Amino acid sequence: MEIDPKDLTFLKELGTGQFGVVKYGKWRGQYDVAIKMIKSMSEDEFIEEAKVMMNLSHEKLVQLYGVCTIFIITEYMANGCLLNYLREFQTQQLLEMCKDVCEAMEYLESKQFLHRDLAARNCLVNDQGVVKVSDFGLSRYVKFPVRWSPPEVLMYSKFSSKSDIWAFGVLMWEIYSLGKMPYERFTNSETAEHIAQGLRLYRPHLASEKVYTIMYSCWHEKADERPTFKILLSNILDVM
Amino acid sequence: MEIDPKDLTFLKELGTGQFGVVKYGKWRGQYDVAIKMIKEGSMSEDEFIEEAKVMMNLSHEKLVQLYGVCTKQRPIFIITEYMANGCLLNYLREFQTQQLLEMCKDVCEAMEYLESKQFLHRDLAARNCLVNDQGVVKVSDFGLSRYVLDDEYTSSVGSKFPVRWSPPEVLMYSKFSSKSDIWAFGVLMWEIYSLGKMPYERFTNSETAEHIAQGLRLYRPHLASEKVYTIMYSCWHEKADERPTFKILLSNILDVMD
Ligand SMILES: CC(C)(O)c1ccc2c(c1)[nH]c1c(C(N)=O)ccc(-c3cccc(-n4cnc5ccccc5c4=O)c3F)c12
Ligand SMILES: CC(C)(O)c1ccc2c(c1)[nH]c1c(C(N)=O)ccc(-c3cccc(-n4cnc5ccccc5c4=O)c3F)c12
Repeated sequence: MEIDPKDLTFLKELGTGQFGVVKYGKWRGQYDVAIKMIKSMSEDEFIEEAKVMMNLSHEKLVQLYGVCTIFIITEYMANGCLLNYLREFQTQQLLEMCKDVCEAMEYLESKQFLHRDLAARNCLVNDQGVVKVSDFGLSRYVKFPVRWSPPEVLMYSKFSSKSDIWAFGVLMWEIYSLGKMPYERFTNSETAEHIAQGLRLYRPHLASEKVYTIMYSCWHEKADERPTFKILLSNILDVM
Repeated sequence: MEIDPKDLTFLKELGTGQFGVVKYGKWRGQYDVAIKMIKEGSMSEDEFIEEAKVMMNLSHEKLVQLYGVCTKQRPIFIITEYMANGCLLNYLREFQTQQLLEMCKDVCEAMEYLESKQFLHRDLAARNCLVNDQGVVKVSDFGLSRYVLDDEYTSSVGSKFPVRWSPPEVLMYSKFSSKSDIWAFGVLMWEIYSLGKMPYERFTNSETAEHIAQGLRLYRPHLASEKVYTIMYSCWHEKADERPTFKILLSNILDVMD
């Protein structure tokens, strides 16, 4: 659980996010790790949920290795952000990326754990091109995420497994559009108002009819009519 | 430099550019503004934000004024002076020869100012010039192309690169200078005097570079007199050093009007 900082080396800077800088390093002189040096956070509240997060273990989830309490030590993902990877592929590889994320989300759904900010910017890519979900449940300890939010979140702040489903459909669109920003011609407030009245993302060029039916199923105005991640995974597996 | 988005209203869409949708709006409930949304992923934002400090201080009556930026949330916005007659190219296509020379003068005065501040436009063309309610032409989006992430816009061989407004040193070597803006200005004068024809119509982007490499140039528009053509043609010298400066061009334009 607790890692001693004397067992970490702080090498190349990888990038900057909401909580600060993330660096590449070595743990115990041998393992590649990403060290999130938190500047910005309700730390006491995070430290209590970190045990629950340590126990979330799935091959398509970026693994938390430990904490320095502050630093969050995680699995190193050599191809960085999915959004960067998509902007810098065969249709079969794009569906595999959706599958990877869906498997991670079906696991979080099975553990009653909400991501709360699912988007391609929170997905990472390893040296083998496997996509994994990162920063799950971290936003609770902190306008642009309006573009990944269903109407019940925008109007009522009602977060559930069905609000992560909506975000997942937008993520599938981000994958199939090769990293376009969703709702390119609308501001954050306009997105919010226009999706509540029926605006949905268009079908990307690279998405087949069956692929669009799966992402579109995520955007039902009624949360109860949206599928679950078990159903989405099954549908993705049937298409490939 | 920072504008709180609570002080902006985002009204009609004007069009779409390289970075995204441009909207008309109001600032502090009273001032007309253009709000240029920068789609996330389309710009090198950190480098733009540092040059915005320099762009705030570029102030001239024939330059579309930068009023501020909204960078605390994505997508970021660039707030500028509102130009009610929109694009010069649209204005030309929808005039006495004296008014055409006055439009060249307006642009030349803005460019003489950017030249005096060592600031390169990098994408001068009638599509980047705007027209206000009084018919005054102003230069917009100066220095913004340096922050575009799409290589199709940025490389001299790219499909969206402005080859038709570029001198040979830009096309061959990516050498931008005050003299590459001078070349673009001559093409802009031709766009004005031809009433908004696309330069080198019936030439693809790569056939245009070859035409330039053979020492060929845009023909004289029939609305252009001999003296007007000598001014635009002076901008297209194969040698950058032999091209005039904007002070000289302005002086020549002022002499032709007299
Ligand atoms: C070596 C490489 C490929 O340059 C790279 C780059 C970043 C990272 C990287 C490798 N590996 C990780 C890991 C990890 N666990 O290994 C965790 C977080 C980050 C990371 C940290 C901050 C910001 C982003 N970030 C966020 N949004 C973006 C939207 C568009 C384009 C890039 C980014 C973009 O790098 C990050 F990805 C990175
Ligand atoms: C109300 C009116 C006259 O319809 C109008 C229209 C556009 C604009 C406008 C007013 N005012 C501005 C301002 C500003 N600062 O006020 C800045 C940018 C744009 C603008 C934004 C995107 C694309 C173009 N654009 C680009 N190239 C063209 C080639 C041919 C014909 C039209 C266009 C053509 O509108 C734009 F002009 C506009």
